[PDB]
Amino acid sequence: SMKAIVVINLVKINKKIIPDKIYVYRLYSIYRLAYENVGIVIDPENLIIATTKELEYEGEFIPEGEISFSELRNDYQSKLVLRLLKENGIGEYELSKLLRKFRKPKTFGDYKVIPSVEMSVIKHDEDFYLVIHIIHQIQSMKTLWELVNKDPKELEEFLMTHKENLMLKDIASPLKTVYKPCFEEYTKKPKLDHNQEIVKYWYNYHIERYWNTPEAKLEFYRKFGQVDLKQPAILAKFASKNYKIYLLPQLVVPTYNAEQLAKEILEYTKLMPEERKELLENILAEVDSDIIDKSLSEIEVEKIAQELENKIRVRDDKGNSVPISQLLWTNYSRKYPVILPYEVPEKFRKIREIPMFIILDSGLLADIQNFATNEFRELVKSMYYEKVITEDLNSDKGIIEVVEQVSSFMKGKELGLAFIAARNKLSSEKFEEIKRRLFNLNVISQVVNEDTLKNKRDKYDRNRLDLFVRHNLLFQVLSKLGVKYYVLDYRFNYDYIIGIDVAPMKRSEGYIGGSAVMFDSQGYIRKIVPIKIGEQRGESVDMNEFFKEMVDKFKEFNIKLDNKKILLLRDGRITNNEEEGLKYISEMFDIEVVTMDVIKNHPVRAFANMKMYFNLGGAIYLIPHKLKQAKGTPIPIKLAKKRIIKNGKVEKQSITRQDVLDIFILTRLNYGSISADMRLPAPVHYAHKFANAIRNEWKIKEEFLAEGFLYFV
Repeated sequence: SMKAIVVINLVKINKKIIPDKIYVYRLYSIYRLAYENVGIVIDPENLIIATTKELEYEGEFIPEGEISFSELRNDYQSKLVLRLLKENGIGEYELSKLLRKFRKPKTFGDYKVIPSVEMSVIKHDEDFYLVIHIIHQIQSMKTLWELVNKDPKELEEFLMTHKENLMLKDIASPLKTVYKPCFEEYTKKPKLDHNQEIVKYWYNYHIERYWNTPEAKLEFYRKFGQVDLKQPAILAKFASKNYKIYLLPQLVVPTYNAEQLAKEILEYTKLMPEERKELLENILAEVDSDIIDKSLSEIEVEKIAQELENKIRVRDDKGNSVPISQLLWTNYSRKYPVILPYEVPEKFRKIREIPMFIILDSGLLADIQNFATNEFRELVKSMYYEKVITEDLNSDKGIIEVVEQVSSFMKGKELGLAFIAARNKLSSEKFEEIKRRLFNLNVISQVVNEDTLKNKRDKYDRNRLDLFVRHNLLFQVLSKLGVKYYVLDYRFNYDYIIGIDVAPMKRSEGYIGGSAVMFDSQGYIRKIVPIKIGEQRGESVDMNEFFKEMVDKFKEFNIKLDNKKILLLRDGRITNNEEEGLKYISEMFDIEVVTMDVIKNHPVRAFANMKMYFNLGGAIYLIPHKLKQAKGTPIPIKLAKKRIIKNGKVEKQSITRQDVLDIFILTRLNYGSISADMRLPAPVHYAHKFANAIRNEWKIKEEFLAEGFLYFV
């Protein structure tokens, strides 16, 4: 509706920081060289660096003469300023220390939460601003070897389960270098080696090279103890940035980027808008430099109308239509609400019966178990516009028994449904395993955990789940079956909106390069597809082949893209290779391709909890929704470098209010997912979920995927 002024985590930089003279040069590393000479890297390819000091290099190089700050493209101007700020004592190291004077590290169990600041420079129009963003690292205070109780057959299990986010810090090194453990390509098997020679060698290596003194040696042995030959070596690589290094679990600790991922921890890392604001002001007061302003910048933003919140609606079997946003005599019954779909996969027309499974975690108290089955019984009834299984879902043996019992009742059946009540304690892995295995049996499942069961009860009937939750449970199940249970009072100015995800994996007669999810201009998901690709030549995915297969695959699925207008999106920035690949598919098929960078991982924060969007540095930041329950500061989606591709030609465009509206709508298609945390446009979000399921061994039922069944979500 109206505009508003909000404080953001940027502070104006004084122009007196701009360097008088810049020196261009053409040829440890080139990045470190540029850095040591108080400069940056211009052309990573042609090894072109720009320095503000007299280049000192005992190697070959040709000075490309001097240059002025005005000639550098914006990106490099900001990068050069970032480096200059560091020279005045304003860097992540210094300011992270200042932050910890106010927000101290805190330990939970064996883990320590470490606050620090991530810094960058943004050029708004003619000015430069320093972005100071508070983040957190989660570091084990126990070595990986100690964490797994020195058991080889527990260590490998650890690596596999935390594979996606686990990093390992070599605390036995003065550089505390961080690594990423290597894995058996296309698998979850970590690359380990029980060769005692490897272990002895690298263990001794640390001592010889870093603590070669009686005193340092003593401390080393006090801290890590003698070499444990029973531990295998971990093949890994640098986390920063092809080399591969060996690590000893006895000398490394697991580390995690909090923002990239328990309960008590999660809390501590979530900072309310006012807390971040204050902490930043504290750091600013402690910074004894005039090179940057002393207060945080404010910016005028555009609010988003409450009306744009009611464009998605559902209806009952009568004639009532209400938008997703939630006395009568019948309000006493446990009957679930009635939802009348706008579209139902034609598949259900033929289907005979649909077996119904109620899976109860034996760990749940009897009364919780009874509550759940009664909730599920009513959910299935409304589901229509029974086998009860009780086992120890927190044990591998219980899960195996469930699958066996269900497979036995599903033979000769086309589709089944499983409603699962489980304790909150189950690992993410066990939940995923349960769901994937049931699906191999053509059984779609819906999980309701103990937390929802105990804390979301209707105020007027404690033996009934909340009305809000009930609607969303019904929405979730319906979406898993490809049902168009809602209608969008909006039309996208595109033929199709497509989300893609690039993640190489190998499957039985497949070798898949990624996925793609398609929605029509009406806001309905229609097709979900894997993107088969041949073996890669160079260390890079051939996007021309990728997109060509995307188009051909959709055709196999009954949708021809050539001659149409589509919005194509991915998680993050559109790479040069992806643009080429898109120019390729544009000319070859006469596809008018509109695309842009959709960035969820950036450091910019607006200290207000409300829906809005604003232009900063040429990019648009959009907060799709405010935090209604959880603690924390909203994370904006960053939109930038929009472009149009016609007949193989690229024309850089400008982001419009309409574009922000589209992204906004696409972000509101969460399909019942309680606790709206989907920070990405639905097409992209689901593409990523599908790519994940394929990498996790989920069966690929093209029959279901062709009707938009989100069964893996």
